[PDB]
Amino acid sequence: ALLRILKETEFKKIKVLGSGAFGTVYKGLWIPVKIPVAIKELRKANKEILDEAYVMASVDNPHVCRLLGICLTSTVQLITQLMPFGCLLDYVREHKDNIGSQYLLNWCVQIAKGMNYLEDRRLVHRDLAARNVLVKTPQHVKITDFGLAKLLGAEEKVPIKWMALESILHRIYTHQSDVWSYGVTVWELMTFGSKPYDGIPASEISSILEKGERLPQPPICTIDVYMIMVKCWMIDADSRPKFRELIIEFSKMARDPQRYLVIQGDERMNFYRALMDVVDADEY
Ligand SMILES: Nc1ncnc(Nc2ccc3c(cnn3Cc3cccc(F)c3)c2)c1CNN1CCCCC1
Repeated sequence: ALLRILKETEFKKIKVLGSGAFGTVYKGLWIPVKIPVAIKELRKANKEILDEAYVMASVDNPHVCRLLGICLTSTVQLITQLMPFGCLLDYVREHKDNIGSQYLLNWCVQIAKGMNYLEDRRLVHRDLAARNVLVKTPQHVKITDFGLAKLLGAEEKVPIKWMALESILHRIYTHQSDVWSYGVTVWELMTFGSKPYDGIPASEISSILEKGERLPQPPICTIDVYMIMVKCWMIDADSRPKFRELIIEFSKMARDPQRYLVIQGDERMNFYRALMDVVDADEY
């Protein structure tokens, strides 16, 4: 079965990872052999959920997290493979001094590949952000949490600072609005985890965007890279780069990293063991 319906006794929530926007995520073990997993519990009609869930379990790309199972008790619990290194936002914030140009550019490539794959599956993420990119290994990141937004009425009567103008104003979500969010995610990485429009009230975001104001150029960014970001935030959705084009361009830059990102001491660059702690779901 592509989407395994797990019994409430097959898995167990041990520790709390964090409070998401759609529910609380726990760290746990899935005993079909104990498989380390992340379990998200959301805040019958479960057929729509099971249908939307199926899509989440049928994705097969190395840069996209896949849902492994679901438990429909009093609440809905989503089970997926645990990514021991946590989310990319916290990762860059914590290694702000040992992250080189090579790693940053490759993460941009990987995220673009994962998004292009979702685009091929006609799946709009609706909530791409560095917090929703997980680290399998420092050299391997993956996108997660796609689809949840829609499953909970995102485009029905909110991460405003990551949303495309048209999404804010008209609840219009497309692969091109995801490109906008990709632009912001890239900005979060290049600034080592800064908060976008920090201080600025969410209620005023649409206003400044219409005025042509945009997030500032990250210090390590050459104008070559910043331009890509700005293009992702053009009002005309169809004018924004396509994920296919972003893969090609960041891949180009990944071949000569120090030419596009200026990081002092680049050439020379807690630990999730005692943090997270059995066969890896990947091996299983
Ligand atoms: N370290 C991790 N390893 C694995 N998943 C994680 N989160 C996570 C994200 C989305 C999730 C689940 C379970 N269902 N869905 C929905 C879904 C949708 C699409 C594909 C798909 F596969 C899943 C779990 C974390 C994050 N832990 N962070 C650490 C920092 C504080 C906040 C919590």
